[PDB]
Amino acid sequence: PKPILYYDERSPPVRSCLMLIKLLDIDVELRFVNLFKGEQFQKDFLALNPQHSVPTLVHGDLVLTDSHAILIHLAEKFDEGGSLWPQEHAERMKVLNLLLFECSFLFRRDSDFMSAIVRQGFANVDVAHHERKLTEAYIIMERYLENSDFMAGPQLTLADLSIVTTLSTVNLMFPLSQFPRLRRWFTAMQQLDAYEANCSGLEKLRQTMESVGSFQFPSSSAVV
Amino acid sequence: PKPILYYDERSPPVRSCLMLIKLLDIDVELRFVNLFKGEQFQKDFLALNPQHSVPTLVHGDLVLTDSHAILIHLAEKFDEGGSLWPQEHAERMKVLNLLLFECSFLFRRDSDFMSAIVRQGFANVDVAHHERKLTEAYIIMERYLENSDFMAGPQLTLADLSIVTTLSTVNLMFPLSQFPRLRRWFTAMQQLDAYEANCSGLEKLRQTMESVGSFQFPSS
Ligand SMILES: CC1(C)CC(=O)C(SC[C@H](NC(=O)CC[C@H](N)C(=O)O)C(=O)NCC(=O)O)C(=O)C1
Ligand SMILES: CC1(C)CC(=O)C(SC[C@H](NC(=O)CC[C@H](N)C(=O)O)C(=O)NCC(=O)O)C(=O)C1
Repeated sequence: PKPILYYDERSPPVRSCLMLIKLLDIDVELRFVNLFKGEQFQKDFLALNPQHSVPTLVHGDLVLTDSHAILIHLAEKFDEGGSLWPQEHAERMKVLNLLLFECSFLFRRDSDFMSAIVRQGFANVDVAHHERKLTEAYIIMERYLENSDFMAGPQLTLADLSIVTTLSTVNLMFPLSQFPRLRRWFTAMQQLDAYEANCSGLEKLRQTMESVGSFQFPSSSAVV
Repeated sequence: PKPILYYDERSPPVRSCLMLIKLLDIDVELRFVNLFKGEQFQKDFLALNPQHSVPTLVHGDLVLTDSHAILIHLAEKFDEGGSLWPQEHAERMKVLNLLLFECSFLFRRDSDFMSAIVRQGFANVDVAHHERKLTEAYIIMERYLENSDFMAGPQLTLADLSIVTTLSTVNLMFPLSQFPRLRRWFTAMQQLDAYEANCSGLEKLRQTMESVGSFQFPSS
């Protein structure tokens, strides 16, 4: 039975799942949930996922409500024995650790910045505060990449897919000029065919945020 | 060599690891990092974990910087064939999904509330706003418990360990009186021998928060 993905492509964690789906050529039914219209509070969706969040995957009787679980599940099912979710324990733990960095640190900070803009309007956000928090994330990722060309090791893993969608979102606002390894990695990611799955949603998010927040991102910032 | 855990027992994600260490009889070397003194920014610790967070586990050459990775790693190395981290794919994914709920939703919201107290003082926190956000988490967990005695199924898993430490922390402020499944589950968790590993740190957090936030929890 084909997996069903409830999605809003503006969302970075949704885009990571879209990227994996494209990378592994997985047949998935897409069901759109417009977050800015509050459709995630529809009684049926709420009953499916009380966290009212996307992505949400329905695959048979399995209901997953977090991009990182979805990434791992899809890797184990459509890339069984593969290197995206490595077979060797230490390597798999490294990937898991970076998936969790994306959730706990990078996404948390980007979400709190972007959500502030949605709630308060850009002109009323302490942008310098968020610049510091997100620059700190850039410095961390630069440190990770000083040892390897991918986030969790020498090969592409789920961690790269998870991190690149949020990094691309942070970089709508904050430039990467001071971060040579991060620039190299991001450019490499942009060369993947799977990266196309990031584009529509990133641009939609850009346009949506500028509308709701009443501002423009500096065009010079985004690496393209 | 044996695992080294950098820890501050006030931290909910530290306490889940302490619970697992007790549950599985794991021999670990503990190293205290006092977050309220900013010791997580000490040069050597920062070099080890640029996220300046606890728990951090060093196990040989493996450095883990997230409690959920630590729980999974320790279960895989020290509890092969156990039920805490089920080997059947669907069951494992359910546990993983709940671990990620704890990280992404429950802990995020509790951390935001508690940090607001630290930074603003309790008297200056929008408590109603946080009560709404955290009560929402209670509601969600009440739902998760509808078909089973534990968070991820009929048996105790890593998910319960991760969730109970944060839930016990939210419960410093907000009672479980309206949530019968959740209150039943929390009472059951408190009966586990391993839950003793949560006690010291929870109380230390209560005391630290009340001092730093210039207030007293209702539960105090
Ligand atoms: C403005 C912005 C960027 C704020 C956001 O946080 C997002 S992402 C959409 C959000 N999804 C999650 O929070 C899932 C995070 C999990 N850790 C994961 O799946 O990895 C969401 O569904 N929000 C809806 C809601 O909370 O009501 C965004 O898209 C907009
Ligand atoms: C005031 C309070 C409750 C705020 C907190 O957030 C904590 S928990 C300590 C914190 N640890 C993490 O943020 C790890 C979260 C990961 N997702 C995980 O391991 O599961 C921490 O180290 N903070 C220090 C810092 O950020 O500088 C707490 O203890 C105090």
